[PDB]
Amino acid sequence: GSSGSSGMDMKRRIHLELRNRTPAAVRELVLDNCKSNDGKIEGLTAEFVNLEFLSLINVGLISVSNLPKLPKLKKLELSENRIFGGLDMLAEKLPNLTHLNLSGNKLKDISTLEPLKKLECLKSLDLFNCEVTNLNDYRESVFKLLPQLTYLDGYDREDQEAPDSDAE
Repeated sequence: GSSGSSGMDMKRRIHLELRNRTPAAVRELVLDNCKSNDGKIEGLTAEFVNLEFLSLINVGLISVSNLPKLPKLKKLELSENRIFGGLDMLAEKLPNLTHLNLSGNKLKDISTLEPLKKLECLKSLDLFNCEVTNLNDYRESVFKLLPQLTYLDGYDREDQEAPDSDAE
């Protein structure tokens, strides 16, 4: 056996976290830098019924469609990926999602964030280095779209930075 790397597959990186417990025993799961099946998820399963945190950063993903239902997942990190929209699949899979980090994505329009209106629980969002952040008054154009949202790019609805002791 050997440690995970930027050449390891997502199903194989999921196996490296499952070496010690069942997927139903996992609260916090990290799958960063692993390889996807051409921008679709390969190994993730609905047995993660107790998962509250998921990280899939710099895996280079393009589509959220292969996500399982995760009824406890409050926090998802999908940064440094190739995703360009389709976030209505997050609204059905993750019905009480509070934190959604989408930095470095191919998000180009406020209309890519439109299906996040469904998630009445969504409290924090990140869009650092996204094309949608080049728009005129973009930060207000996200908050007017998603009136339930409290944080955008680590700052709040009042344009003040998040606390170090909380914001989790």
